Amino acid sequence: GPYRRLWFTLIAVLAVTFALLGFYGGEVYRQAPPIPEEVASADGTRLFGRDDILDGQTAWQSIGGMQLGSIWGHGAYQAPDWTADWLHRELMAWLDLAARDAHGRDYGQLDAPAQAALREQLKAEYRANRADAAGGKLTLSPRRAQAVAQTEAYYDQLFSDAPALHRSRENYAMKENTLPDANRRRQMTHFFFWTAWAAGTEREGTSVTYTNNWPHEPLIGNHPSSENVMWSIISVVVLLAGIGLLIWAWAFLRGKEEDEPPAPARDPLTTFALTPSQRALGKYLFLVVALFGFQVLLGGFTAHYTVEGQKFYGIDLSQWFPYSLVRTWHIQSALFWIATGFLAAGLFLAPLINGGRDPKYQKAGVDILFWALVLVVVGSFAGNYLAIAQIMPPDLNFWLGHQGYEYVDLGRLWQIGKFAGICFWLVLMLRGIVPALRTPGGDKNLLALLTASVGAIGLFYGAGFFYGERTHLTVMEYWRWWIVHLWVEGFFAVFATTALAFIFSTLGLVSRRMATTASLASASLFMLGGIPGTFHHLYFAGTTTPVMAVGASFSALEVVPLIVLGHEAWENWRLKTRAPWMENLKWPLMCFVAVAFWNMLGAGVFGFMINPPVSLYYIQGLNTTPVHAHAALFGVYGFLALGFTLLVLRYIRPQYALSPGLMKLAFWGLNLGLALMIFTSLLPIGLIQFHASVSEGMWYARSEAFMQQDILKTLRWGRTFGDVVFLLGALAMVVQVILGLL
Ligand code: HEM
Ligand code: HEM
Ligand SMILES: [Ca+2]
Repeated sequence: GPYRRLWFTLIAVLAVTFALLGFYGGEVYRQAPPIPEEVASADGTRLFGRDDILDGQTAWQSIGGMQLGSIWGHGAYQAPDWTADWLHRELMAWLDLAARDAHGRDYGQLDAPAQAALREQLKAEYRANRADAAGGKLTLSPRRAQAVAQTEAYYDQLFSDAPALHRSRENYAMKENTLPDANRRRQMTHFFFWTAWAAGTEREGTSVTYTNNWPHEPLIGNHPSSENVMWSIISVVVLLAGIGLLIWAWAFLRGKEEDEPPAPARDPLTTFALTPSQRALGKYLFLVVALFGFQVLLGGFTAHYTVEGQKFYGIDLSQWFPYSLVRTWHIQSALFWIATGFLAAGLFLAPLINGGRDPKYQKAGVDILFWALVLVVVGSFAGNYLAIAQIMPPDLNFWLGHQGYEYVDLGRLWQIGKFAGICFWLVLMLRGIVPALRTPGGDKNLLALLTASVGAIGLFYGAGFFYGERTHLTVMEYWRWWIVHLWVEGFFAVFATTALAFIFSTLGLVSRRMATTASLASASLFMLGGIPGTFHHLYFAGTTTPVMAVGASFSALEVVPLIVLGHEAWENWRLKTRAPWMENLKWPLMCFVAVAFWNMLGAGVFGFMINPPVSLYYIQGLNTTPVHAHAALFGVYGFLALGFTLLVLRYIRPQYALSPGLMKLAFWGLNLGLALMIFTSLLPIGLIQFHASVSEGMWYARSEAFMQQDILKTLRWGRTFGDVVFLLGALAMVVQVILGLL
């Protein structure tokens, strides 16, 4: 900063947060539920081992991973989640094989005090089944061994083209094989047994399991405990005492000197000239909206994989395009186009903060970065296509294929290329910011914090390394939930708040210090408080008690920093028409209105409805997390990047008219279509399934016996009537930007 002090203080935030990453990966490591060495059966024969568990984990990553269904509730929703259908089916196989050698009959054919005496023998056996003090053994009973090997045949038939199971495979939306080799089936069933055994086993000393008795399961007695509701109400106190103290600290710092700055009659951005490196951004804005159209079309294709079969009113080509591939594409291209629009907006604003001046050979660097981004997208999608089609031996699929985890499934070579592209954009950022801190001035307060936050976003992406493939599941989900604790909570939030502060300072609708306070707030809440909200999702996958104590109180802390609005766009907008050129910026602003609207709809109401764990116990893995994702991601950041897209369209084609009249439809159709496919189809399905999962159980909500009750069948067939409206709105937005590019 003054003597390269502030720029050098960047390493200290990285070091503190990386010590916090190291110390919590250290506790998760070995604080995890253990993979035992070998499955010791009681008769005297051995079973499979950690090599088979690791290779079945790799085979499960090869077939889609969390894009078929889910393990422990995090993932996909149109297939039964492996941890609960296996648990319920293993339980029903055990009751059949326990009624066999005692009565010879079925389960439900017996009376209820007999079912209760077998369930109390079940809780005499399942609440104590461990190793030799993490000694690697099982001591598995032969009755449980015959039950696991009997329910093993079901999943050997679910992926081996069984002709009697077309009533289940496409009804669960898979391709006819999904895994052609037989040892791979034998290892994927061993992996499923381990994940549903680590649920069905109490923790050492305590009476709680390793995943805190994850499904609602009365037949094993999985009722959520006392400290669950205690820490839930503690989290509610933390949420309420966070919002109020932030409003109190905002109100007791809004006491300005009433400066009242006058708005100039022109726009200080358009008064300066245009570099060719600015004029070379039409290709970026084409790639942004091209990937957006690709993403909505793919989304309509997974919509038809949800309602109907794999043939699409003809003959099926889904043998080359399964459900996991189109969901990976929908998920990765969504994150990619949302990130590239903001990356383009940042590289737009970066020379203009520098008085328009540019570094040496800038347009060529912008072009190499552009072709690098298109190359990484196409290679990642080709790797996903080659990996799901089993055109890859199980050795480079982790490196050069679909990795298998939501939002991180890109291959490690393509992840290295994406990290290198983000560092090259970092280079173009420091080449635009440096020249503006080397000048003698007094604006060193906000800009050093902005440098540390941009350095943090990317230099915490060194955490996309430091995990291999052959790792434990929960350690990975600590790291998978570390990614999305910054991939949306970081430079979508913090970058779009500071870019919003730059826009509202240039329009003069902020006091140019509340922007600083907000930026300072949205900076510090994520650089100092960015670690521990991961523990609101890891509490259901391997906590101990001080981990649960930190993760309930210290993970509700991410709710509060969002909205500077309410203090603009109701009074300042009331003071509108001061400047004539605002009629060109009516629509970019409208997006900034809608940004506020789904922030009181996505996270403002449905984010704390689903946050505390006794709420989260019955819903994690149901159709209320996509309710949160769909409303939250396009509802906030899907409008932030198209408002900036629209805004840099009006700043690179100023002579080209923005052609309104259709853009009102493209805006006021997109939001309403998103609200129609969110409030009318997905949320009622989630509440009826939620009522059935608290009534009957978690296994029941994902079964095909329940999802084909012809009410929620017609309600997801009626999902389509808002989706076509959203596609029409997106189509009109796309044609508007293409006609603007001329
Ligand atoms: C309007 C066209 C769209 C369609 C047809 C569509 C389709 C879908 C469907 C069906 C799901 C849930 C799948 C399931 O229940 O298993 C889903 C989830 C999701 N969609 Fe979309 N989508 C669309 C638009 C968008 C947009 C604009 C974004 C953001 C850029 C987006 C990002 C997501 C995300 C992040 C999820 C969460 C998936 C998960 O975590 O399981 N989608 N989409
Ligand atoms: C505004 C920025 C945010 C966005 C864009 C966002 C988006 C998402 C998405 C897409 C998911 C689904 C992850 C998955 O695929 O499994 C998710 C998970 C979740 N979010 Fe957020 N979120 C945000 C902030 C928040 C806030 C502020 C809260 C609560 C205060 C919250 C609570 C949750 C919870 C409890 C889950 C778990 C759902 C699951 O496991 O599927 N999020 N978020
Ligand atoms: Ca998911």
